[PDB]
Amino acid sequence: WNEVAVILAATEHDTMLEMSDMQVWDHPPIVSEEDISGSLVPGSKSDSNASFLRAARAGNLDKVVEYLKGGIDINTCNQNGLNALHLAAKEGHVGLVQELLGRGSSVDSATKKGNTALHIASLAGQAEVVKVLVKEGANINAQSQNGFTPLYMAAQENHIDVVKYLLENGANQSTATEDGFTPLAVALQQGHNQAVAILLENDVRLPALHIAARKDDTKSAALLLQNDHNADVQSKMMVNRTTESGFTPLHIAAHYGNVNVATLLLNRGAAVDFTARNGITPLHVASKRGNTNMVKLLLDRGGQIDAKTRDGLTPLHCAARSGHDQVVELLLERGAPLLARTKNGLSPLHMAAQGDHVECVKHLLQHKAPVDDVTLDYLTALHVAAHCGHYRVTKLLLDKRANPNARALNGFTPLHIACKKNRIKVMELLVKYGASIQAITESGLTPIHVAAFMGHLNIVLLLLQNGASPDVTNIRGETALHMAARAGQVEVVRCLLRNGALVDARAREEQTPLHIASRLGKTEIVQLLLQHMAHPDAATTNGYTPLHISAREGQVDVASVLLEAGAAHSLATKKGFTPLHVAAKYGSLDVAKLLLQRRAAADSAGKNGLTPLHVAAHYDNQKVALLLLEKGASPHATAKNGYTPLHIAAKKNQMQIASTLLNYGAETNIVTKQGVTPLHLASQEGHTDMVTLLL
Repeated sequence: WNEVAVILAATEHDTMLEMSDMQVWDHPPIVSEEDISGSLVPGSKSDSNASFLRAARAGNLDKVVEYLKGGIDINTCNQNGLNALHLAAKEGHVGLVQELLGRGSSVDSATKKGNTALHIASLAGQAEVVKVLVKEGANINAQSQNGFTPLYMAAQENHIDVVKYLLENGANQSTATEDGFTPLAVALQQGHNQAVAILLENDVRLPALHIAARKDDTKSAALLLQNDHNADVQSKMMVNRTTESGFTPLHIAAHYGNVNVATLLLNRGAAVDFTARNGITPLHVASKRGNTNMVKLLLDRGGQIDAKTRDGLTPLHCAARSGHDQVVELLLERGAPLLARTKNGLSPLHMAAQGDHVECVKHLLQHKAPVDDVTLDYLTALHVAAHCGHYRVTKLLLDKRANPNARALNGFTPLHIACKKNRIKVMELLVKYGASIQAITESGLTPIHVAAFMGHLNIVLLLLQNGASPDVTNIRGETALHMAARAGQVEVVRCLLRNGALVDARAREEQTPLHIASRLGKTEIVQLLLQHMAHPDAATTNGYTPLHISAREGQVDVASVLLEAGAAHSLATKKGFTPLHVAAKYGSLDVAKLLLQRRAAADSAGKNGLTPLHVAAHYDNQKVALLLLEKGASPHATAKNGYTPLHIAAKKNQMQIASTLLNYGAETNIVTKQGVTPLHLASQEGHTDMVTLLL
């Protein structure tokens, strides 16, 4: 059958995803001001509209009004949609803006990017242009493209007076962008304490607190937490309110190692062990990221040193997996459970070995961890270091007296595993430290079995050069050559044959590798085995030679290489069947033709007296029966039953095959030993069209 189920990554996947969900997702956007070209190209108003816009940017109200009287539409814009009022408002020309307003320019005209004149002036920091526009009736809460407001633009660039003015005129602090950010958010993102203090001075607060947790802004964090009261329910407090990802401010500060803002939050009542997602605590985040002092503060403030995620990761697990040997040492000195286990039984040592972190293994074994502590499937840390090909941790583990022959759950030894994953470095190292070259699993696979079946040619080479006999058998009786042929690894088969492998080794059913190569159609491997003195007439227990198998499975090319190599063309099995009988049994038509072209007897007979025509008559094989009749098979031959193939076709209701038989001169008035004719069988079985077709 299949040997793939007989021969750990899906085990690693779950805790790997639970350590992947310890990430924090996001910065507020920054506005970029518009670009101005001034080119003439923009129907005879081209050079005039263009020179007019140039005059508006340069700030010359003389040539601008003189141009306006020359009959140029005031709502004239360039490629991007910029008005004379936009160009004037960006540059602080207060007079040009006043005259442009009186001359008839619209206040709330927006470019292609949706910025009104008030937008442009706010981002640029023209306090007086803003005063003119606000007093003239401009929409102070105008949302540009993506929803930015002038208050947002001023707060982003720390234009303080613009912010004080827009707040005095009543600008909405709450109006957020398309993704949810307010002026306070970007003011915190840029590090403008002045702005932040001003916007917080009059009347939103929570996402600002999360940004302050990322930014280590203790000033703004202390400012945001003055209206929140130390209630008896920590969940209601603003210091413990979460993002959309379930993370609290303390979780975030733990992610960025921000010790100061974390101390502030904890002093304002931030709860130290609030879980997010599948049980992730701030200790888990700080530990995964290696933030040593964050871990120190969290433990000092009553953090659970042994808290488990859903699958069982403790903070020491996370720190060990990530190679944060300082957090590992701190956690260990504070008394972390050295042998806490995940749901599949992994110790922190298994994680540290899984990430090739030598220093974490050194500190873990220093604190008396058992070097051969096993998982639930009995995988030592050396097993994991071998599965990952990590050379350094394998060297250290072996140097600290880890057993290189440790048997795993299925009998697998670190050498077996390093051989299944093609780790030449780790395999050679394990052998140096005493791994048994020819140790077997519970299913009897040596390392050369595993490497040969998996096609790792260099490993097969190294094992063969180290003294691995390729003729060790598994519980199915198969040597490395059998499985190397079952999987189709041609180069490995050549390497085994060239290095003394038995060509015709017998397994269960006394079958050689040639039988398996014929069953699976491995044509090139049939060639390779035959070339190395494989007897092509080798028979199994039921009597099949490789020719019989090609006749059963329909492999025509294999039958070709076999017959050209001298395979006996009409050999008997236990039931006395020749390859032609088998071809007539399984409908292999081409193999039957190729068989007959090679001097195969058209009507060979077994112990029972049957001919391939009888067989084809039984199994309702029309084309092969026809090919036999054409090649010279008699339809009047009998068996031990006195049966012609016409009796057989008559009993089992073979309409077409009996048609071919009668058309080829099949005797109808033929009797058996017990006085039976095909009319008696045809009538007894209950076939109408049959008995009709006889007469």
